[PDB]
Order: sequence, then C-alpha cells, then structure tokens
Amino acid sequence: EANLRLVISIAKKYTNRGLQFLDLIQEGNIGLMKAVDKFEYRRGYKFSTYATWWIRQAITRSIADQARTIRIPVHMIETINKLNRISRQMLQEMGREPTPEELAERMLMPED
DNA sequence: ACAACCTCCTTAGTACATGCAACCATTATCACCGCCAGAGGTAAAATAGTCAACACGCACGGTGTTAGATATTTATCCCTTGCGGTGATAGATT
Repeated sequence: EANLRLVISIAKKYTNRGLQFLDLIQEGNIGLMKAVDKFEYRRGYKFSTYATWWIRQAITRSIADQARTIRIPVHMIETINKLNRISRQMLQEMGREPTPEELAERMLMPED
C-alpha cells in the first residue's frame, strides 16, 4: 500500500501503447509482493532502488513473454529486442533501408 | 400515502444490398551471467568403409560401309468440270 504510487511512475513508462495503457501497473503490484517479501533493508539500501531493479523487470516481463502468442527462455526473447535497439544506428549510418549484412559487423556474428 | 404528470435530464439502440481491387509495418525492455547439464567436442575402435592401386572387363559411340527408303522425276489414269438438251419435277388436280 505504501508503494502503490511508485508502481505507477515506473509501470506507466512501459504502458506507452506497449500492449495497453493499464495492465502493466497491476502486474507491477504483484512484482511488489516478491520485493516486499525479500526487502533486505539490513544491507542499508532503499526501496526506490529495490523497485528500480526487481519491480521494473516484473513490469517488463508482464508483456515481454506474458500475454504474447509466443514465449521462449528470456535471453532469446529480449535478444530480438537487442537487434531492434541496434537498428537505431543502421537506419541512419547505412541510412536509407536496413541490411542484415551491416548487422553482421554490428554483432560480429554469422546471420544464420 | 401514493400516483403520474409538467418539464427538459441523459442514456443508448439501430443505420439496406451485390461485387472487385491491395500491400502487410510499429514498440523496447539492462536478461543481465552465473551454474552445469548430460552434453559438446574429439580421440581412439566399433559399424565395418573408403578409393587408390593394379588389375580386370565391358559398353558405348563414332567412324566407316552398307542398305533401302524416299522424294523426286516422269507419265499415266480417272474424276471432275462446265455447258447443254430436255428432263416428270413442284404440286394441282384426279
């Protein structure tokens, strides 16, 4: 209850058309349960930082592989999104259309 | 005591029919990297084998000659033309 607002200010970032303007807040409100259970204030650190790690990634996963058509081990989910993040160079440095042939040097790896 | 009635309140339930043409994108979001699985790698030997050696041995294809077929040439024959003589049709009657 004391943290229900911090769940909005983190979650609402990700609700940006992502799947809906709403639902990620309520999944953050369940990530907050694991956070409240493992709240090691006995290290010294603050619940702001706790939320910035754990509750943020509960908010991320709430529509990463949850609510999709498809779901995989998570390294192989967000790696598809590493490529979309890298494409921000491609679309302006090769800079007319995207080319997997450029992505091969930007990943140092074979396409297949 | 209730009853519906005066007024504009808002709510929200629908919006006819047949057909053809077009192509299928946008998001970001640390997945972290730690562990170890059976599990990737590969050495040495099972399930068994390569292809080079020297033999083996054969088929196929091209060069040569032969064969006979075919398309020409020739000339014959028939079926056809066009006109003509005169046909019994068309059909009205018996």
